[PDB]
Amino acid sequence: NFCDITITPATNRDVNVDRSANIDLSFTIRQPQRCADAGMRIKAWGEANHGQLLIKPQGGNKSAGFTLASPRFSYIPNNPANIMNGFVLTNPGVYQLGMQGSITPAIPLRPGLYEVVLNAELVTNDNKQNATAVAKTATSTITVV
Repeated sequence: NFCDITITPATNRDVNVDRSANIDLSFTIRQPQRCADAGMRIKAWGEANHGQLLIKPQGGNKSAGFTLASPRFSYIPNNPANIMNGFVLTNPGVYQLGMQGSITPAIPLRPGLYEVVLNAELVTNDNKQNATAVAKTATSTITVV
């Protein structure tokens, strides 16, 4: 009932973009309100060098992908935590990870379609090691021309 999980609409682009300019794309991972309040931590991760969020060519490697300029992380202010266990997590009482990146002029556009994936999971209730419960997935193709 009181659990919300979502990787938000800033996923995917329109038809095509040939601009080398700031195209800010704000992605989000939401976790169960009641489970967070139950003493459980939120899990969210992406594809960056630190597994946070990354835009990389479809069929390509994340190490060849393009960095999100300056990724920012927003959340529900209350009980935070350190980025460990292979992902970003807060303390119980919080269920939010807003990962907003920007495909910037820092990369000259020309490669084919990009893929952006965000993953979600609830830990601590199930197990608190690294990966154990329901991992959600959302991948979006960004058309760069």
